[PDB]
Amino acid sequence: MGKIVLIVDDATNGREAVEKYKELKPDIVTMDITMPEMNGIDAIKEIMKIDPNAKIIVCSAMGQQAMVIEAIKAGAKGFIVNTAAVENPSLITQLAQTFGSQAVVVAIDAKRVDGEFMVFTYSGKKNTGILLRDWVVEVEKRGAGEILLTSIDRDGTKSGYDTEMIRFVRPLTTLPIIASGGAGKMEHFLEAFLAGADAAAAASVFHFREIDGRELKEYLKKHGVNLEHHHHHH
Repeated sequence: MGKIVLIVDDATNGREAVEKYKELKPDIVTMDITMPEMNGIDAIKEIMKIDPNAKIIVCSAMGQQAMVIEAIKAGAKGFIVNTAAVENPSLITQLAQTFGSQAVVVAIDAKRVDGEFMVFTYSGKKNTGILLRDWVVEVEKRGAGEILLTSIDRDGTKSGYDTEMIRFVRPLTTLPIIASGGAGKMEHFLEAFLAGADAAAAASVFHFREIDGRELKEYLKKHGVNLEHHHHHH
């Protein structure tokens, strides 16, 4: 509702992402480290210095346990899994028990196929056959901290978030839902929140100067949408 999430993939330099955090100033930042060449953990240190109270999330490659450890040392609070967690749900349960359920994020890239919601793995390239309904229920029971609802059909459209998928997922989970895909203008953000999303992620709209970060924050304020906190300005 009132949280902004920035997505920095391996294709963007860590220095660039840090500069964006200064101007935009989001609440949550997701950075990819599966390609060490980009100095992912180095950027994580930069985010902490600018705002040590930020929620940093790190995406690790399947099988890099020590990589997850380093990301935590950098000040990360949460870490993400996708195809690995789906193939072996036991990993999600173990991760919650060890570092706290709130630190494990289960990401699901989904599409509408055969008249039912179906999960896709491998960056949404290949269908698994697992139903979106059944997977979401399992993720909650496993102790997943949060769930990332990604719409592959809407990704890159920039014509509004997949409000259909958002509403459909909401009744099956009591976790925070991070909606990703379709974000092109301020109107799309407001729609996604009404659909029951807890936070909205956007990367393209910022890098290409499509939406103004500061004006976006003002928009949410005007509608009376904010988290339970105390405001003090002079």
